[PDB]
Formats: sequence, C-alpha cells, structure tokens
Amino acid sequence: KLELRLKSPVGAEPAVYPWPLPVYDKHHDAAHEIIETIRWVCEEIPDLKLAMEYDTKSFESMQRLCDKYNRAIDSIHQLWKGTTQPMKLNTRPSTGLLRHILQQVYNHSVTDPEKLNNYEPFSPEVYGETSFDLVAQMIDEIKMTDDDLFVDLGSGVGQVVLQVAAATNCKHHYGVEKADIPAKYAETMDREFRKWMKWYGKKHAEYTLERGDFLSEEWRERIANTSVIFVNNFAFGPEVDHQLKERFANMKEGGRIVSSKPFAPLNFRINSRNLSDIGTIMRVVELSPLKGSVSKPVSYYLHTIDRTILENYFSSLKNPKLREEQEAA
Ligand SMILES: CC(C)N(CCCNC(=O)Nc1ccc(C(C)(C)C)cc1)C[C@H]1O[C@@H](n2ccc3c(N)ncnc32)[C@H](O)[C@@H]1O
Ligand SMILES: CC(C)N(CCCNC(=O)Nc1ccc(C(C)(C)C)cc1)C[C@H]1O[C@@H](n2ccc3c(N)ncnc32)[C@H](O)[C@@H]1O
Repeated sequence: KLELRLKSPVGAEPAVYPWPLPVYDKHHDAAHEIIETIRWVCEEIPDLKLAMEYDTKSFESMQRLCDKYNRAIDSIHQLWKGTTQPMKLNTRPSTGLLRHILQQVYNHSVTDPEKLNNYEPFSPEVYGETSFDLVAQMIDEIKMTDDDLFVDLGSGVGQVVLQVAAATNCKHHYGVEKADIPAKYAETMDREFRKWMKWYGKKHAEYTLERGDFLSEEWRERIANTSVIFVNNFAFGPEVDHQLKERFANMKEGGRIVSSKPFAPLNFRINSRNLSDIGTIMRVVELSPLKGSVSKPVSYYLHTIDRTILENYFSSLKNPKLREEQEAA
C-alpha cells in the first residue's frame, strides 16, 4: 500500500489518501483536491506561500509535492514556536476557502452523488458553481446577527446550511430534509465538515441538520420563530407554495425569506378583495442578479415581514377622503 499525507496547518490529524488517488466524480478527484488544499493553506499563511519556492498520475511527482508542503508546514510550526505569532485560530474562512472546504466535505461524504436529485434551476453537473455564489451574495446582502435563527427549507445534504453557518453569527442554523438518501448523507456531511474545519483551523456557528417535513405541525411554530429563511422554491407547485404562505403569516416583524420565486407580487396593491393575502404583510424586492450566471440571469427575491403595510390600509379606511379615493376603482 502507498499513501499521500498532508499535514494540518494547526496540528490536527493529517489528511491521508490512498494511491492510486481516488476519482470522486466526472469533475472531481483526489489529486486536484490535494493540489487545491495545498493552494488554500498557502492563502491562509503567507510565509508558507513564500516558502513554496506536476504530473498527477506520477506517484513520485505527487509525493514530491506533498513532501515539499509537509516540510514547509514543519518549518512554519517552528517559526511559530519562536517570537513570531501563530495564525489566528478563532476565525471564519474566506469565501474562496469555504468553497474548497465544502467541495472537500462533499467529496468525502456524498458517496454516490448521482443518487441525489438535481436542484432546479441549477446545472446538475456543476456542484454549486453558481448556487454557492448566490448564497455568498445573500450572506453579504442580508445583515445577520447573533439574535437570528436561520433555516434552509428542504436542505438536501446541507450544503447551504454549512455555508451559511461557516460565514455568519446567527445563534443557530437549521436544515430540515424529508428524503432518506439526502438526510443520510447530511449525517456524514456534518461529521466531515466539523473535521475539515478543525483541520484548517477555522470556526463555524452552531448548526443542526435534521430529518423532517417543513409542512409538519412541529415546523409551524419553528417557522414562526425563525428570522431568516432560505428556500429554493422555484420548482414548487402552487399547493406547496400556498401552505408555506400560511406558515410565513406567523413570522415576527422583520423576519426575512429569500427565495427563487416570489411568494407575493412585487407591486402588491392592497384592497378589499386581497385583504388576507400574504402581500398585506411583507415587502418584496427582486434582488440584484449576479453577472455570469445563466439558468437571463438567476433572479431571486427578498421578503420582509412588515405589518405596517396593513396598518396604513386600515388607517386609510377611517379617513373619509382617502376612503373615497380607494373607492374610485
Ligand atoms: C452529480 C451530482 C452533483 N448530482 C446533483 C445533486 C444535487 N446537487 C448538489 O448537491 N449540488 C451541490 C453540491 C455541492 C455544493 C457545495 C460545493 C458543497 C457547496 C453545492 C451544491 C447529479 C443529479 O443530477 C442528475 N444529473 C447528473 C448529470 C446530469 C445531466 N447531464 N443532465 C441531467 N441530469 C443530470 C443526476 O441524476 C442526479 O440527480
Ligand atoms: C430545491 C430545494 C427545495 N432543496 C435544495 C437542497 C439544498 N439547499 C438549497 O439549495 N438551498 C437554497 C439555495 C439557494 C437559495 C436562494 C438562491 C438564495 C433562493 C435558497 C436556498 C431540495 C431538497 O429539499 C427537500 N424537500 C422538498 C420538500 C421538502 C419538505 N416538505 N420537507 C423537507 N424537505 C423537503 C428535497 O427532498 C431535497 O432534498
């Protein structure tokens, strides 16, 4: 048996790979994961990048790369023992590193990715090469603080929950998934994610990947108490979207829902016939699309619970002037 090992930059257990190096799918294999890990650790640590003064099918050539990386790591650990300051260990991963870490967690967790169903509207042979970016855009645009609770509704193997948990301060992040196959992989994604984040010396916020149905009664109260919801509802039917509207109607003021299809018209106009529709209690905006993203770019929608829309309508009805105007129609 032959092996390649990469040392952890913070002294966790080394990553070990058998030779020949495994292929994970049509676009991912262990040789590129190794090269990319080396590259990313070099971004974490300048002196390492400096000190790194390649045929992926030659063992010797790949061992010469690993050896070189490992010797460089040893010398950086020595440097840290001296007066030099160690790497800050309390930090979150940059977006780029997080993309790599999640690909790596997915590689080791999702043993047969063909079993998982494609998430419309994204490409099926792409592994989040745009969904990852959209979520990244949202993480930046949506201020989240430690008083927030986050849910991804229908969370698959947990790819979005783990991204968001790596990046934000929400008190807790949840994913709820209904199907056996994705739920089982989520169990492993969790394990591998905790392990690889330790390996790179990075922190995440608390999260839980749970098995459940988000239309169940247990999730009624839980949706009600969530302040940020992500849901890729583009392919949902009108019955399921309707049931979600019922749940969203119980959210607290300021609650936010980001979706791929809006749950209410963007120019909702409140009157006697639409008094009970969800548009009476939320602002809806079309978010800024991300250049370099086909499906015409991917559009996405932010809803904010705001009952003052409804308060003003009722106040307007008490005013006989405004009341007469509305009765123009
Ligand atoms: C091969 C994998 C990626 N699989 C998609 C599984 C769901 N997507 C998913 O997990 N994306 C994802 C994965 C990782 C990340 C992170 C990087 C961790 C953030 C982010 C997003 C393939 C599914 O699409 C189908 N598929 C594959 C190729 C094919 C085809 N050319 N045309 C039609 N459908 C096809 C296949 O039947 C499976 O249902
Ligand atoms: C397409 C959605 C619905 N989902 C994707 C899983 C990965 N998460 C994901 O893509 N999140 C996400 C990505 C991007 C965005 C934005 C772009 C920001 C809008 C928002 C959210 C699919 C999973 O949801 C599950 N699902 C569907 C209904 C069902 C149910 N009632 N309770 C439990 N889980 C259920 C289904 O079994 C799949 O595993």
